[PDB]
Amino acid sequence: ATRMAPVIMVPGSSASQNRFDSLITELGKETPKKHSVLKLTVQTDGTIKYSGSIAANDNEPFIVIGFANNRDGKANIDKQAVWLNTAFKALVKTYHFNHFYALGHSNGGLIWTLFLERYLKESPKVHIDRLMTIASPYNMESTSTTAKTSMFKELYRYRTGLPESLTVYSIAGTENYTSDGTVPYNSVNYGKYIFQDQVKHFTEITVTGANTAHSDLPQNKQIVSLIRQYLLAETMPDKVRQKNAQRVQN
Ligand code: NA
Ligand code: NA
Repeated sequence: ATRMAPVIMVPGSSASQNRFDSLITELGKETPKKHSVLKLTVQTDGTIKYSGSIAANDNEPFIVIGFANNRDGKANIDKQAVWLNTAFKALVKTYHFNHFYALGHSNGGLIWTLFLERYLKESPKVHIDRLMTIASPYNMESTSTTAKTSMFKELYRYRTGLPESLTVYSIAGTENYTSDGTVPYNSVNYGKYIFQDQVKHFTEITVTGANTAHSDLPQNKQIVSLIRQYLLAETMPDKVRQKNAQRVQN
């Protein structure tokens, strides 16, 4: 197992961009370690623009991968999963890491999922250890508990491609309306049909307000606290750990 293990982060559509950027800034400030930040933007023809960089001795760089076409809907998500694989392959051709962690915000969680089910096997020496998704709409904009969107049909159909040794955290709020931008709780909850019994551990966590596009301070602090505790596996103060533990729903 290599010394570098990057945390690769994939955001959602532009409505949820402010929250994403706020999360990264705050995650950098709250983590005692300096994590270097490299940003890739995949263009609509598949070429890549780069911003920032990885320090040569940083064991845990943050790599943001987003897309010029970051719009909603299955047609776009199917392309973003190909673009993610394009960027991922460019990264494994530059840097030697054989383990990584993934953060997917909003549609980013669906993009990551589809990539993991279908495309990660193309870099067979590189393994994912942990995935956290934040308010990812596994059943798109549906408020149904029984109807399956085309999006969810594709994620469920390929769920057996997921890596069996993966640990997955899915953060959801309790908001069950669509007014923009927000995803319904009933759609985020379809995550468990994809993950349970396909991966080593699946953990649902509630953060109130996490389903809304427009963030606020108190919700971002909780989210950064969880990313640190569960995605980064950082040792946390005892009362913080215990309180985050009580946010787990299963
Ligand atoms: Na830091
Ligand atoms: Na394409």
